Amino acid sequence: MENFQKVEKIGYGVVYKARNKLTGEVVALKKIRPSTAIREISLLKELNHPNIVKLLDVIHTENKLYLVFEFLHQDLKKFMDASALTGIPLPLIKSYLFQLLQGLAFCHSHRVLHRDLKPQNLLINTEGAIKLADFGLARAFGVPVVVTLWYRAPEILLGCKYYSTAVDIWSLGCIFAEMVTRRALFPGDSEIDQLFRIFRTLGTPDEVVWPGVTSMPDYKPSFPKWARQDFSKVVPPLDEDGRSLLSQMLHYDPNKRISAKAALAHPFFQDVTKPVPHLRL
Ligand SMILES: O=C(O)c1cc(C(F)(F)F)ccc1N[C@@H]1CCc2[nH]c3ccccc3c2C1
Ligand SMILES: O=C(O)c1cc(C(F)(F)F)ccc1N[C@@H]1CCc2[nH]c3ccccc3c2C1
Repeated sequence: MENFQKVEKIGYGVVYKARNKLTGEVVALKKIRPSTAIREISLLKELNHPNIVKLLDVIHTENKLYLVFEFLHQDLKKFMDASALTGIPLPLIKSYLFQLLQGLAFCHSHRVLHRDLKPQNLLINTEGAIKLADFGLARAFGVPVVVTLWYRAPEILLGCKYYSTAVDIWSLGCIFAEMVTRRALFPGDSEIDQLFRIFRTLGTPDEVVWPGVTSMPDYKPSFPKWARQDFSKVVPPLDEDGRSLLSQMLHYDPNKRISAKAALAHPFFQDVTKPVPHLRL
């Protein structure tokens, strides 16, 4: 809108870096393309957690929904790329994982799922903080509106109609692995290639490890049966505390997969700290 100056595209819709003409505040403006939707979204303006981006305004006008967010200068994807020749230091990996779990524990405690966690638009600042952003909430609310599948939980790929909070733990597990190894864990190019990449690493799931998998909507008895690989190939040289946590985040059965609250108690975080990243802006 004419309410904002210096509108600069930076990435459901387009996201711009903008300056509020009145206040001089620099913000992130998402342009998308419902009474319940407006009220549900607006409830989130009043919720507050250090590891979730602040939602400042909601605006339904024209055929458009604008969401105005606090502005952070970089995301985890850019930082991962910048750090690819050296790797992110393990204390900083650990701090970011811990903070992202704190943010998820909070939104799951309010019965909200992110649904589209990925390194992109996980927002970071110079103070060491990381924040959940770019939620996949339009569909879950009454909002009428190429896809990266690398972080999608297997129950989503198998057509489950009712996601649980466990889908976000899966995605975060994939991000954790990618921070450690500097390569995407499951880089699929289609829904079935995504599924089969998971199966080739973690083994084709069956009723022993995932009760009910063979009744999922898109499950096919014709799926190839791959044996589970050596887990020590997956995230070398991560230590056994880290590998243990990761394996619990990547359990096939959503009922067995670790919760955010329980993950925070895992021994991996006993020595957690909050280091300062080296950011070039
Ligand atoms: O800051 C926010 O709130 C924000 C919100 C969302 C969403 F709306 F999707 F939630 C998406 C991205 C957001 N920020 C960008 C993160 C990554 C990045 N890289 C840059 C490189 C040059 C200049 C600016 C940038 C930015 C800013
Ligand atoms: O991130 C987006 O793009 C986004 C999009 C939509 C829409 F439905 F409109 F598409 C709605 C919300 C969105 N994000 C919120 C940012 C602030 C915040 N605080 C919370 C506190 C507890 C639980 C969840 C939250 C959220 C999520």
